[PDB]
Amino acid sequence: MIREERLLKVLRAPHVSEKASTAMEKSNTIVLKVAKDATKAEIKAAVQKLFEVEVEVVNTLVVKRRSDWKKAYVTLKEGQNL
Repeated sequence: MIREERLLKVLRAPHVSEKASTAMEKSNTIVLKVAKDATKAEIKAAVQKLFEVEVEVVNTLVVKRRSDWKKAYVTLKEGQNL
């Protein structure tokens, strides 16, 4: 299933973009910069271990720019740290 060196690389940054603020304060959901491959199953596995929170669902999309950057919307349960 997992090898930790991959979880440490599957996430690349947090992402701040106004709808990223409204994703949290309205809809218990955090917005991330993830690997150019990744997959939703790995993105959930990375957040649930690095950030110690339960995850409900992960949805993904891309900026359509030269570096083809993968955004992830990770929805949490009820309470969160950051």
